[PDB]
Amino acid sequence: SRKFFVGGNWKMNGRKQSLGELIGTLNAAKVPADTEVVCAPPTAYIDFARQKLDPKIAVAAQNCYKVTNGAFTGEISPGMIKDCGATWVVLGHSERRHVFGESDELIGQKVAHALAEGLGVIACIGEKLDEREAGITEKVVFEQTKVIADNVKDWSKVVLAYEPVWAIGTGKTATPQQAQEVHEKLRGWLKSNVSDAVAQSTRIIYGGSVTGATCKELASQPDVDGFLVGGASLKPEFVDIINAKQ
Amino acid sequence: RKFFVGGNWKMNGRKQSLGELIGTLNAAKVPADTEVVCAPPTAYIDFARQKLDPKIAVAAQNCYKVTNGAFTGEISPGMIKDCGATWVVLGHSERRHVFGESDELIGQKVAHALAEGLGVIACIGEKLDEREAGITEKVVFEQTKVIADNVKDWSKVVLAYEPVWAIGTGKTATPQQAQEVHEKLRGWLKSNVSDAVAQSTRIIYGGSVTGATCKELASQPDVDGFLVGGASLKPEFVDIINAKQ
Repeated sequence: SRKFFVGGNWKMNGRKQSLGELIGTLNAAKVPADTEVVCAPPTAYIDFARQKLDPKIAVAAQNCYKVTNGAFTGEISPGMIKDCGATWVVLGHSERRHVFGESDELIGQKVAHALAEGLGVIACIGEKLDEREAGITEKVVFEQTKVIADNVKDWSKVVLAYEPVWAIGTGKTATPQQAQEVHEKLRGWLKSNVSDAVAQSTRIIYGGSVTGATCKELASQPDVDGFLVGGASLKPEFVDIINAKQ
Repeated sequence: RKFFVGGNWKMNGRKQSLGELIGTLNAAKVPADTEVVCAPPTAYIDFARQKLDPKIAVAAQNCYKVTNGAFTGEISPGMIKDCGATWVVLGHSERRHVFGESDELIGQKVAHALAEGLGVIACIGEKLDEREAGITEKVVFEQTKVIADNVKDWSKVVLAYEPVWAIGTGKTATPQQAQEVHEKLRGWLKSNVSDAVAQSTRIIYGGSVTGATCKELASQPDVDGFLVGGASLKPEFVDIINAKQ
């Protein structure tokens, strides 16, 4: 009875006008009473988006730092995110890990701090192509999930997101079968290393390529509890994805 | 060279405290000969620009090097301008040292911000080990070199010297020591752009600036203003604004 969860990661896109249009479209959409929807704007627009979005849709920050205030030019804290009316933060996103070199240790510390501060956390994991081709998928994602888990003391406030980085912009593609395969392994990890209750209740969402044409087959997979949508989150197609269980 | 006072709020404040600070700043009579800029946390650029009197400019504390893209957690110069900010701080010691931002990356950010019509406060400075090893000039020159390459119009760029060697290290910079580096920096420039540019480029001091020290620092020949840290969050900022009065 895990509630379907659909997150929209806008990444580094949009301005007040275009994001205004996006928000208008989302406000007009009728969201199924069974679905939790979250939008993650660029950091400059967290406040803007929260003011314009219907309260039915939650706002997430795309990143944060690991202390409440300090000499960290260019960063923001969970306290600031909460203060802007946002209730989630995305942490450990593949782009943070692999373009900006954020370490597993750092990600763990951010998870610990965000949760301590009462923010919800969408914690991202996933293996690169070199890791997939080496058949080291499980090893990588388990190592990443372990660090997240060691820094969580209330799982009701976290959602795990699997990003098949190996498929995104490298050459390969992910099928609903291999998505389900990883999700099933992840939930088994939670059962084995955390608890039965945490395994049953924790939403594990898919963060690979998701289109209106592929979201139904993906959402019907037993251990896929929703999506963290990239590019399609900027377009009307996002609404189709919200209705993947319909 | 118009006196330039920037306040770097760093990762501090919330709507309530920042609203009160803005109230105090709005009430301040800003000197006609002083250009004042505040750099709020990224989440608050929009908020700050809305609340601040137009007499004070707003800066982002960082940006990335393309207009839009798959860069979760970043913002572009286009977004910064869209929020009404007119400057970005680039190459801050905290970005360089805590977040491992390379000189190359900083240079590309400078080029992009300038191309997109933003002004840039470009930060440089040596650490204690480099100072002690006698490599102040090598370090600061390499950093400035990578910046200059990405500037083909100095009109919209301010250089900020941060004595990183004096931050929590047990050493402090004297006004004389500040003046000494500012002179060397300008000398690196004057030879390398024009007499008009090294003569026109503002080099601001990013070390410890307070009400007690700002007057003496502002009086140094090659010191064109400040990039203020902690005092920027306090009424003390107004005394620093008043440094040349």
